[PDB]
Amino acid sequence: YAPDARNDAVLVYVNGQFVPRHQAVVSVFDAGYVCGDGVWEGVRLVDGRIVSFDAHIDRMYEGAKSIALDIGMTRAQTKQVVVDTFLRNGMRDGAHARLMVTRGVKKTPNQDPRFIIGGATVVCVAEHKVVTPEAKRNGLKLFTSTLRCSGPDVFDLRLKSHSRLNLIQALIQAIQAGADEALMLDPNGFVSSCNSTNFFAVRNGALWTSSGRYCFNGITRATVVRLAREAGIPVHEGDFTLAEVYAADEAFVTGTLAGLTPVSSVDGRALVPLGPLTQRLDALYRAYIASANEAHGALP
Amino acid sequence: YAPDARNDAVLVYVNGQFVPRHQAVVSVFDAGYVCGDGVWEGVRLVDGRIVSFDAHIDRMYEGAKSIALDIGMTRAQTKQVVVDTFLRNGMRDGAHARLMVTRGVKKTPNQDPRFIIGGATVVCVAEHKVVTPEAKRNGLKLFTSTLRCSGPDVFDLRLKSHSRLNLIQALIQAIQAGADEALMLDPNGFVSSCNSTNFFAVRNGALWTSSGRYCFNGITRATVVRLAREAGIPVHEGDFTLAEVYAADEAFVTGTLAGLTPVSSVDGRALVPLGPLTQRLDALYRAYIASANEAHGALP
Amino acid sequence: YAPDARNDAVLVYVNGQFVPRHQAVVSVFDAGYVCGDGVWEGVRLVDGRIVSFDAHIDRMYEGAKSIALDIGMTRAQTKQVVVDTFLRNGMRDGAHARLMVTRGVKKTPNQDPRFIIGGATVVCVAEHKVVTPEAKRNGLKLFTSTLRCSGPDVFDLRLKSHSRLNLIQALIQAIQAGADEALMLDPNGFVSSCNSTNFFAVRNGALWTSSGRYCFNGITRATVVRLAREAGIPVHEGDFTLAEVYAADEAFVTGTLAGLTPVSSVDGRALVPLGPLTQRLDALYRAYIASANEAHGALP
Amino acid sequence: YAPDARNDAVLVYVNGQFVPRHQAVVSVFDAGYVCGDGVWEGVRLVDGRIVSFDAHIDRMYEGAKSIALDIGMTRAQTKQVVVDTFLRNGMRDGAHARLMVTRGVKKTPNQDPRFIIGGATVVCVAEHKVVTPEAKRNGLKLFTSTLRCSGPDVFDLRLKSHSRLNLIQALIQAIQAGADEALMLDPNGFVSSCNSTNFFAVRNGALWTSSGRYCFNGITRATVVRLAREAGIPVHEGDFTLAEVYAADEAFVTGTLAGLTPVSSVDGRALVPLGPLTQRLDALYRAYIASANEAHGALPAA
Amino acid sequence: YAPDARNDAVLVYVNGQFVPRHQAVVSVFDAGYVCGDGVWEGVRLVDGRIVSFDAHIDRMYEGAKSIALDIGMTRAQTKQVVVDTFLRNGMRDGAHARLMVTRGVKKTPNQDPRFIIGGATVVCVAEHKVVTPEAKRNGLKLFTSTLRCSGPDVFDLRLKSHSRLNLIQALIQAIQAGADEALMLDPNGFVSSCNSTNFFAVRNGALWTSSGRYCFNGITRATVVRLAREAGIPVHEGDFTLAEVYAADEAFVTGTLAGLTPVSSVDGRALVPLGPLTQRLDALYRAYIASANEAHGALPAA
Amino acid sequence: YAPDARNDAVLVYVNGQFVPRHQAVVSVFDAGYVCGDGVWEGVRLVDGRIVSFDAHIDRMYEGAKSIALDIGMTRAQTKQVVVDTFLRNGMRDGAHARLMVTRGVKKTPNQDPRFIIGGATVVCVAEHKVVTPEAKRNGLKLFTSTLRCSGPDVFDLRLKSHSRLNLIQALIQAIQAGADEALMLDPNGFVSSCNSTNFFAVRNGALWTSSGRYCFNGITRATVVRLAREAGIPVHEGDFTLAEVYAADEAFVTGTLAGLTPVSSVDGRALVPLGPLTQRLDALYRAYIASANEAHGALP
Repeated sequence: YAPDARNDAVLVYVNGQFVPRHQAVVSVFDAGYVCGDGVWEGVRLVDGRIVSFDAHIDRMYEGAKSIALDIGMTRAQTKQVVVDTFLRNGMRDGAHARLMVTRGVKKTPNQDPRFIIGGATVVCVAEHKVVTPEAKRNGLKLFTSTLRCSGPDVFDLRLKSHSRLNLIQALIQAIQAGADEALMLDPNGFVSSCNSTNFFAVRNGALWTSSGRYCFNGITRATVVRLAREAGIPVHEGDFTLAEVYAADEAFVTGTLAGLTPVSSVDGRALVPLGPLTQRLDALYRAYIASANEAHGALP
Repeated sequence: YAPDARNDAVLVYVNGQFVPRHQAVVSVFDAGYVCGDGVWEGVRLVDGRIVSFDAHIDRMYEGAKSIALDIGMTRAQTKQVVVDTFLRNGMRDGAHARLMVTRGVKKTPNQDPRFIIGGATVVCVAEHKVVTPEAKRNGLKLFTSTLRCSGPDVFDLRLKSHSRLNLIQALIQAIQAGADEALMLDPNGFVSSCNSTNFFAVRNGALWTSSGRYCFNGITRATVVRLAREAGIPVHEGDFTLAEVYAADEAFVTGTLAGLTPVSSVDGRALVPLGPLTQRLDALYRAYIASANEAHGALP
Repeated sequence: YAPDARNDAVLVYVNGQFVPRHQAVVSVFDAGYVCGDGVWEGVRLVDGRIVSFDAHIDRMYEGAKSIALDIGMTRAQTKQVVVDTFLRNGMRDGAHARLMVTRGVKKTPNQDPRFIIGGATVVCVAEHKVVTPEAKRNGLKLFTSTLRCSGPDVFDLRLKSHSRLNLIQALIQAIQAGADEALMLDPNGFVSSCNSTNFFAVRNGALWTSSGRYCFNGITRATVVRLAREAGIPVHEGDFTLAEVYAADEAFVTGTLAGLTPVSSVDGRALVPLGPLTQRLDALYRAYIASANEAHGALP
Repeated sequence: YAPDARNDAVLVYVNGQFVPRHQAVVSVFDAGYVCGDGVWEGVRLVDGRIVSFDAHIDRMYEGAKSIALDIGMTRAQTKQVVVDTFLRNGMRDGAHARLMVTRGVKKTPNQDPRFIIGGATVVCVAEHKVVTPEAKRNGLKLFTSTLRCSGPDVFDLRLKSHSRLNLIQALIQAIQAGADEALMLDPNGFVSSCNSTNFFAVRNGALWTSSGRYCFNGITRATVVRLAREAGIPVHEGDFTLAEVYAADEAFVTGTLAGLTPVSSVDGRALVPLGPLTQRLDALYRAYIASANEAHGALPAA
Repeated sequence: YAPDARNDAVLVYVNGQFVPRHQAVVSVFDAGYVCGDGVWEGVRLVDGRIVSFDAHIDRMYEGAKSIALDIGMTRAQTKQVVVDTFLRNGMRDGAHARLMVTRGVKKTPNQDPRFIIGGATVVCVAEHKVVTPEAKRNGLKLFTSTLRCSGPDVFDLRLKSHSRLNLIQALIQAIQAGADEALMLDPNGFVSSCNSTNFFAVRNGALWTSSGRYCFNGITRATVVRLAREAGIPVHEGDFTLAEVYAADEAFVTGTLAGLTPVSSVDGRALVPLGPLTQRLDALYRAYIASANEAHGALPAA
Repeated sequence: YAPDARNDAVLVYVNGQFVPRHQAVVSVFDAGYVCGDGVWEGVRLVDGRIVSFDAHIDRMYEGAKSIALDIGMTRAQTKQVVVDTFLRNGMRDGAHARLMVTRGVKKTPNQDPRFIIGGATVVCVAEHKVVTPEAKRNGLKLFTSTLRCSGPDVFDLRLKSHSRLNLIQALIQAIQAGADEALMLDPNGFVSSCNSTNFFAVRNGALWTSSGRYCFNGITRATVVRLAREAGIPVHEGDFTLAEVYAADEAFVTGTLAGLTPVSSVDGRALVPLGPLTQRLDALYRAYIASANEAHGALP
């Protein structure tokens, strides 16, 4: 994400006030800081539209619901927080907002979610975040961590939460292998996802990606699958192995921030970055997020 | 933990400064708040000695090491932070300190642990925390959550971390069952631990507790096992079932904060709280933490 | 399922004879009583027709086959036992028959299935069983037990057997949570079924239910899936989580006895009982069981 | 268990009454028949003593407790049921009693354990059951079933219950392999137990048996381990494999009914039945069950 | 595979040379012999065509790629090895070639795949292998081994490798049960495959086979599924149980060597061999392998 | 293991004959080459004694027994093959023999073990193999592969077999991470062993190593455990984690070929090679293998 001096003077939304980023703060009694106890969303602003905005806010509401966290706001109010954060920083384009809603402040740090004073802590950081396509062109080195995605009875990886050491530990190992991102296997040993992005492989003209049973169900992921199906591109959504990845023609990772990022290697096995099907899906994706489809909520 | 107006005016240690608790804050760019990315310790102050102090600080150093987090301080400096926090609030007794060390502030929120400006964020909250023995006498209702302790390849539960939604989710379900705390099973179905405390059962004069393979290895836990062995009390450290708990004579939970807290029921099956062996071990425990054993680091 | 004094004088089929309910008995040497060793079926009589009758009898024959149990009767003879049980109690409507076929009497209690004198014990209990729709309207509290559905290499839950402590133990825990029925997870942590009924959730106008890989594949379940597809309702058969359940709009359970029973809560998270799609499917189901249909067996 | 015509006329205890075996019956509404919903115990009478009697009754009370089943009786009363069953059939020796306590009768068959009329159904079948030591000498063929012991969160195998299709299905497969009993693996693939007995192997003059974390913790099992430790026979309670079994010098199975029964093969691999250590442990066991030990309950000389 | 004296004098391809079968040899330093470290393929010659030839060669190249093994040859060259082996033995029909490519010779036996002198060892054994349809008619006894298919993070069973003790051990147990082949379960307990062939069951006029997530994805398997779908025979690729197998009307196993082989029993439960749907699929398969389809590679009329 | 031109002219034992290394061959019909179907042993010759010789031969006999492979030889005859291989190459010291017994030649390649003509193929390769202690001093980089040790119902890793792609695949990944050897986890996630050697860690003056339930139970491993207990060093055989490894003071790997080899890093976390306890145990081991001891077999 290619740097920008405007990032240094962005205003941050904190419980209704707009604060210089150097002074944007939360209490050391906040459930987020203490316990990792909240949910969050990343949404990208493209030519005056927030990409998949309503989808992201639905997901936030579902994730909060799953950990019995009261956002303290209607869907409309939650969206206006994001809209006002972009507006306050004069952003219409090339911008990314992180919306963080943590459970709130506690009289004393504990795990019990009932003992909360006020309501949810709401933070929105909006920044200038444009991927310089030298990063697109070279792509990512992936290493398959020894650390596994969890089953939902242990920790549901569909939740976009403030408790992220599970993923960070996978990343640390991949970095120590000389890589940029971690590929993770599911509890059965099949390819699941990456530590911060979803994972796709390309094999004989077809797009392969996990079931999503044991990883984050990214909106970029679901859009890319949808565009592929709509374009008549065969999709295999289900169980595949490292052997199938190693013999793949192409691969890429997805997320709101980078979009489609090519993979140049997995476990040291080279893949041509920006193969022909990655390019085709990339074209479809960028067309979709830059279009007047109102899945992309219009900025006031 | 029976309330105290002195709690409202405690000074909090934050990166070297002492701050009123109403104004003790960390950046919304801090790895703790964003990612749940740090380690912590609770230590109890008893008659001018910090209980098991050196043990807790060793554990912190090991946990930080496991997630490649630089505390940025020697063991001596880390202890002086705690000592000075107690000292600054005029505490010699009936006090508990939470020491929180999060990875630090980032230019932009991400998972990558390398992109850190300055070093570790260090917070120490010291409070007046005395359990009113009406809480001892009645004990806790436990419910066995459907949510499981993880294996170490998924998320090592020996780590005392800022990523706690795994445990909090277990708690939420136990509360909805009408209970106070959650009992958790290991991935094989055997009794592991509670969501915020360790778990013991008593059967025919013997103390039963998990292997600790799949839960937090509490210092209170290890002290209680040690005192029991030293007193000739038979200990079974290993795999046991809910059936064995349900047929138990007594049970209790351990942690720095409450010490030994009796259990009055598990899954609705009554147990006499403060049975005769809980009382005996409780006597030994309190004697140990109030003694001039220098495992209890002496306050300057 | 709301009382009727005719229940006290029903005749029970026992190995070819019809016996007063207070005198209907099996030997203490019977494999059913000793070992839980048999299969059973519940079939409902509606307006002169046995609902899905041949489906139930095929299932019985497959289940018996799986545990190498010789029913001792043709499909025709098995059906006539049920038909004659209804007939003997003058039942045309609002009645339920339990058909129990246990392995038989043994010289001595053991598990060896070959040491059997005579054939299968065959019992049929028919009762007057109408759900008073105040039970429909208020619905069930569900609690997700810590006890799991098994895989087929442990014990295949497709079998409708006399060995039911696996399910009853899940129920006992849910009752102690203040609930009416137990929701059960599969060995991978995904929602599977209830202890005595199959489980559906409703989310965004679609119906969600397990794969059935790890639970009882109820005929009511399969009928409701078919009716939903018939009526243009999207159906998602597969792996879903407690998070997805907790965010659902409606939920209900299925079985021959109650039909569709709404769910009022799961793990303490409230759901409005008799939501709009539960109503719709309930209407379709009742129409189906009261129609002439070739799936239904005619009473003479 | 080598046959005896007296078995045909034994009286059976059924809720306080003593009934001819041809007429010993339970209601078709009983949770035992319907749901497999009860616990049971087998106890052996040897020379006027019920072997390990209080241990069996403790186990019953714990197992009942685990499925929230009220036996309806004190430990004393439960024992008298067994004692009276032996007494009523004039049995002083060479006899086995199966005590079955099911949850009771229900107004309608369901799973809900609350809706019970009366109390527990209590049945006690006592029979003349003496193993003719030609059965000892030849021993059992074992086959390792594909069907697995469960973990405790699925179904705890320490419970001696009326729900036995889990074990029966393992047996069915072993019989179809030409064997007499099923060996079962635990969820991790280590040797656990047999479908109706516990399992021991002998290797390098030491005794090997499972941890018991994933199988029935037999009283015969616990006695054999204790006698071995008392006698300086090395005993290893823990995880071992089929490879270790296949290389073993001897093996045997334990249970109240047969005592120690030698194994003649596992998965087709021959083992000499009644090897030297099986014999030695067998001698110790029989001496123990024929002793005046206060683990054994006195039968009245009545 | 019903015998033929010509098998005794076949020439074997060994790194470019054609050698009498009595003298076809590899070094004791070869990774294949030492470590089980190679991939292989079986291909069948039918009326001048190598059945599914390019599919087998694709699979080999993927499997080699998965264990970072350099075959040392283009796809073209690899095919010519097979073609020349058939040609050298004057085989136009009724013949099977096993192509074995092991990692090569090492200066010293170790696991490290880098320290290799020369390239891959390439062996091709072609034999006369025609199944006498008395073997078709009677079919196979299956026993479900206690030994399990692995997940891909333990050992991926899609790889056709020189490390086969995992499958052989399942076979050993099934033979000791009186059977001919082993049925294996997946890590979750569902039916996966057989130790040397894929597994199908027939139930209510539909064909059932595993997902293939936990077993060898046979080309015969994939062909049979495709022919069934093409013909409007319902096919269910997914998880099913032993209970479903035991209640099945028919079953069969697939592989390049035998084609479709009926099953006469599973765990002692009899199945009529060559049931009506097995026959129909068998007819379709034989027609397919005897067709001019561009899936099949031409053998020179040389 | 540092080169010697005598290796080029060693004679190899092949079914009773002694053959030049360049001409030592097995049939392409041999179960070893085709199927990986055999067992092997490495034994080291030190100052006229074969280290732990009878232990290795007992192990071979047990492994063969487990896969129903008839060695075709008494223990005495098996040993004489090794002894004669050493003798024929004039080796008294600094030599290693690999004894390979594969199932034999088959009429046709298949997996069925009964279709064997003649008996076991027996091969013995003896070489001059001295570790130049610059290899000792620098030690090994370890990477924890994503590929797991199996349980015994999948494939028992106590067996020293000719089917080694399970271990080699773990190695390939570790090499691609920039490491020398692979650390492997057990099916529960705990540290098990290395791909070709056993694994120890040192923490606070104690030695830690796996239970051996899920890996090769090396003779060097058992010797080092025994020497440690002999020398008053606490030994912890059981389940431990990557976190515990990462915080360790030292680590090393064991095997007949190298003896004790220090570890310089695990997953990129540095460990000082030849720490004080590794040195101590290394001294004890070398003393042991150079002593007269009854465990050692005398060369004639």
